[PDB]
Amino acid sequence: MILDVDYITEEGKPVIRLFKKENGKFKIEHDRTFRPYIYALLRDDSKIEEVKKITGERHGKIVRIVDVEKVEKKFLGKPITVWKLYLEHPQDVPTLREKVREHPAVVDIFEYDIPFAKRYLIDKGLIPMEGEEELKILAFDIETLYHEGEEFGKGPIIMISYADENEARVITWKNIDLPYVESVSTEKEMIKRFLRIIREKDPDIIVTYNGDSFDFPYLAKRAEKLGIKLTIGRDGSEPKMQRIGDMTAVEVKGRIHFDLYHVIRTTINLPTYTLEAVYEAIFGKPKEKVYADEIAKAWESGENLERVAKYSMEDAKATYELGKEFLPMEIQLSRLVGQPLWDVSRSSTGNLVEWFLLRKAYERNEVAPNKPSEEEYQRRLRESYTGGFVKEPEKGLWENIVYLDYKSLYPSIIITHNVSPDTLNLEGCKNYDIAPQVGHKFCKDIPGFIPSLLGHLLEERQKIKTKMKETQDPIEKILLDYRQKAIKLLANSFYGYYGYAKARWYCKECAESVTAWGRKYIELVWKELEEKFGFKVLYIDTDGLYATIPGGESEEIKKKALEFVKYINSKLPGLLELEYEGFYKRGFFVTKKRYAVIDEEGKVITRGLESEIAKETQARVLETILKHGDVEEAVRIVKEVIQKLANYEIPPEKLAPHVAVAKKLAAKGVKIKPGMVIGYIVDAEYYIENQVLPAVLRILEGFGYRKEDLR
Ligand SMILES: [Mn+2]
Ligand SMILES: [Mn+2]
Repeated sequence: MILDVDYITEEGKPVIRLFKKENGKFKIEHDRTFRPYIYALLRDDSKIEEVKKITGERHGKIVRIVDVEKVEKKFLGKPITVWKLYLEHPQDVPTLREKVREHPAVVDIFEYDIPFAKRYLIDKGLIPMEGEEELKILAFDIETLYHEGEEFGKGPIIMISYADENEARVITWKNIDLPYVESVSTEKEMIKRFLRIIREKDPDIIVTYNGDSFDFPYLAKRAEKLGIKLTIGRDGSEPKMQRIGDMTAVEVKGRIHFDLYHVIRTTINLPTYTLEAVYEAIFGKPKEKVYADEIAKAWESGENLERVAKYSMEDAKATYELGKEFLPMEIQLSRLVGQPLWDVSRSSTGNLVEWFLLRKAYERNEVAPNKPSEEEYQRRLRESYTGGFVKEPEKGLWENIVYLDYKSLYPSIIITHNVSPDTLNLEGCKNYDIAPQVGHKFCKDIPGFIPSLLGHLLEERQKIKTKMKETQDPIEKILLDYRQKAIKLLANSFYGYYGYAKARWYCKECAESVTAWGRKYIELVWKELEEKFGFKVLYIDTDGLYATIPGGESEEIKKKALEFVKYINSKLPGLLELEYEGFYKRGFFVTKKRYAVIDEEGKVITRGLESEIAKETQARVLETILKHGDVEEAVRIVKEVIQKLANYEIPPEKLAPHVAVAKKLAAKGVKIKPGMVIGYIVDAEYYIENQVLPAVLRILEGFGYRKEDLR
């Protein structure tokens, strides 16, 4: 197996190193028969002897242009010949190139900014995390004392916890009568246990949580000070900070520092991403947090520290557990992409796709277009591309509603009309379809670079969804489940790619035509659904829509629906396809992205809607409409409220303005600052107006009523 790749310089020369993991062995391969490079497009290959002499001048030394044999590739489909001008060090590159696009004989230069080790795995076809070796996973978190003010690292490290598959400890330097804490004389020794531990344990992957930004550099700052090498890599070297997106990461030699944070912050969209926030969302249970309740430590070394311990063993076990979960996704994106996980982990899906293409461009012998200049890229931030539908809803309480899904509408549009910058209004094609409203024309005589790739992603995703339904090893099954969810994440992000400012394969027209092609099928389904099948369409949304037959009998609407889906697929082109998503006993659609519904089994989904006078009231409202089908009873419920408020009869309990009550807490040494737990309590025109009404008032526009009377 592979884990990583980087290069060292052994004097004026670059060397690739491979961290392989191999049958309980761990090691290093250095390869030195590999060299840096770029392409030059040329005026007349004849110059070749003129455009080699190009000198540089780096480090107080002379860069030059080593060996330069001629090659034949393809660009956007078109065969085209060019000059592979090789080099010596990948740093000879940033110093050579400008001299070259600035030479009269050269038209363009290409692939001039690919990091070396990345260029290495792609050109040699190597894929990281490939095997099926048992990686050793270890997670850890640390706990501090946020001093009176803010330096970062004046607060000692109160605790150091860690976790894995056998246990989860906490290492600390105070006394705590717990079976899973380990006490050690000082904070110097705490750090040492930790080091000795990663030594006995020796993990291949170390999992943290915002350890990039916190756990790791806190540790460092707090040792460049206490006289202790953070001997954490496998070559017995310390964690090292590395540049990435503008923010700043930590690679750890021989092991893989995988920082949960950057990874979660993607799949499931989330209000906040506190560990607790995250830990809940994915397996339910709950946690505990908002601190500086470290009083247990500070003078006032009162117990309760027993509490705090519990919490560290927690920060970890949680961290470990999400890691085990969110990790296979990333192992897989790394695998599809052909790059390394400390890397893969830290890049937008936008980017994973780009490496997905640099790699599929080498494999099929196609020069990669260059990234955008600052200017071409300045434009792009120019907006408004164009995304499909959202038309307004047939208002009203409806019942026996049916929801119809498009099986991956965009990956499907792209594949079917061969939408691609490289098929785009290409000259003299003989076969071609035309983008609905904007006339862009995508040729059809030849697959299209992204279309064939996408088609192949979708085709391998079916071989996995299919093999699963067949498998009894539950190990193979979850693993396959992983392969698929990744291909899926990836296949689904090409749309946005086309729209990406920095995509090398930018093509806003490819993006407009999909969106637009998107509108035409929706409609069509919408027509057909209403005309040929007598349904009233209730509300369309970018991939699908809700429908029914007013007053219609319910296990008929289902069956007419079922029926209509097989009617339509036969009318839809290539691989466009609708599917039957769900049946909801009732629902109503206020407007654009506000609406609600409940299924045959009492569950309520609502997006766009949702104090405790409102909370309790907006919900009684909801029950009545959904569960008991009644609009009156609920106004009948806003009323018996707008009136217990102007009558004044409701527990002083459902109310829990800012700033304002660090107005009495000022006695308790309660030196509150914008980061201290506070679940604090706080008109008539209020409660009824700034409060109750707006929260029951959106739902209701939906039936026309209005604040007045309501009052
Ligand atoms: Mn790496
Ligand atoms: Mn923590």
